[PDB]
Amino acid sequence: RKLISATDIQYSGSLLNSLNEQRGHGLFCDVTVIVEDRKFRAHKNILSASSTYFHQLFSVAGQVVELSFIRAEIFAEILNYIYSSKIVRVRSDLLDELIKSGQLLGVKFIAAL
Repeated sequence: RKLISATDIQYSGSLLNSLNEQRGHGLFCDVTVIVEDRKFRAHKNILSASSTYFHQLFSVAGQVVELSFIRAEIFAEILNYIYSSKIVRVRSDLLDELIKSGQLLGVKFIAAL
């Protein structure tokens, strides 16, 4: 007779922090993204969910992907967003580059800054 519903407002945040902690260790990371002279380990499921570019890319098999036209430190910030919902203390002189990286990768919130 009785139907029960409940919503955990803390969940999606805790989950993202845990996913970011994993990423720091490379745990469960199933792709490496090479950007200039840097390699970033990440999770395909998260990248696919959050980037229209990666969503397209990860329909093809492959464990290493290479990005052109984005500087490593800018990609580092895009990934920090993907793994947190936030951009934190970005120099204003980098913002145009960050926006452009969001545009290229199809990360809507970043492209809209």
